[PDB]
Amino acid sequence: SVGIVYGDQYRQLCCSSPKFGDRYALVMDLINAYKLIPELSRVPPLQWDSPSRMYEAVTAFHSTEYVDALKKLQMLHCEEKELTADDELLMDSFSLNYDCPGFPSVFDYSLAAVQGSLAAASALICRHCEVVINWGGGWHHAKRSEASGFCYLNDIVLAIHRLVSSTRVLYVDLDLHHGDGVEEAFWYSPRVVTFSVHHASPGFFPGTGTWNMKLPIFLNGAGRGRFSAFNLPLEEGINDLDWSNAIGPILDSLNIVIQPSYVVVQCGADCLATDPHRIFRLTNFYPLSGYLYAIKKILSWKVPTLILGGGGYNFPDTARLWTRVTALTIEEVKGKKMTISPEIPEHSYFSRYGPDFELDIDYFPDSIQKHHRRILEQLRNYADLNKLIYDYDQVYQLY
Ligand SMILES: O=C(NO)c1ccc(Cl)c(NC(=O)c2cccc3ccsc23)c1
Ligand SMILES: [K+]
Ligand SMILES: [K+]
Ligand SMILES: [Zn+2]
Repeated sequence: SVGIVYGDQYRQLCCSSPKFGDRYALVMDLINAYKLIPELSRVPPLQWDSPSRMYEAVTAFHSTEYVDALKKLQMLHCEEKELTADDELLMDSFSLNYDCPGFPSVFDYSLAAVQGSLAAASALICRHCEVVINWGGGWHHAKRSEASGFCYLNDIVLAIHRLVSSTRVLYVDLDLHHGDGVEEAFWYSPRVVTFSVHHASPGFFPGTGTWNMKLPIFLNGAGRGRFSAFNLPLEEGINDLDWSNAIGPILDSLNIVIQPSYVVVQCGADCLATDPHRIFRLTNFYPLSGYLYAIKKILSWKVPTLILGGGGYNFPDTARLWTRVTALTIEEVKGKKMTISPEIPEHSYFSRYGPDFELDIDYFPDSIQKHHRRILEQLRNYADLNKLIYDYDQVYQLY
């Protein structure tokens, strides 16, 4: 089946942050408004038998001191008094500040995404689901002891750790931003191949995933993980077709050579032409959306796959995209036509889809060849180092 992570408390917690507001509610309520819920298997978020068991799960990646600090941040933001200077310094030492502020539910909110994506991994492992979706997860910037980019706990790393320890995993990051936290976690691990496509330019967050600044070279992993971290930085303005042609052959070659046991896809929606970032020009169009082209290709591999959320700051349009991603997954996996009306159905958040109330977003539409050459050589090097065999010319022909 196709699983999807939701529940009543989970929804309250995913909607409890200042930055992402009620986005999760719009997403799940649009999927429900389109009558997709009866097609899907609800995956309940994971819950633990003790604080010690929760800490054991979370500190598989994060340091205990960082988890302790994130929990203290929540407790302090649940009292009226201001923080002491010592507590400000403590939070500064974990970057729990500026773009990663505290709020009264910051730990419960961050932990919830971990609970969802770990439960999603488990459903794939025990083969209850062939694909699982978690639109409350995808927080790819969080590091072992550092919050970053409004990501406080890295649910993706923790899910991938569960999958690999249950084996090779292919991680695909479609967000506008470089998936640096996941890349870094698995920098020395050849069994987790990471691939991020993103915008990169001077001063643009987080700054990695591109030529490294001697002449600038492309770092790609280290130790036994050399060649195992892949990146495709793109300049602004790219449309559906060109983004699709940019990553299509890379994805297909990665599946052919890696032969992964699991695929984890981060599907951050901030590449949409209508996102307030206004960098890329992707759509949710479905006759083609770069997102739907990528997800359809990945699902055609028939590999157990985790689909996560991530960025996306135009909430109605992020719901518009992820609702189509969800319908496509049902169609590809179950083999069962999904007929979505081009008009937003009436439901609690119908008014947020003004003024036209259509499912299509309100948008009217050499450097990549060099990257493909570089990426082909890296995949060959990765295959060489890891004693994987594959038709070189059949792979080279994909590009
Ligand atoms: O998604 C991220 N990583 O995958 C990510 C990480 C850090 C930041 Cl700073 C942003 N974006 C904004 O904070 C933002 C920028 C431009 C306009 C607007 C409107 C609402 S938020 C926003 C994104
Ligand atoms: K990305
Ligand atoms: K890696
Ligand atoms: Zn992003």
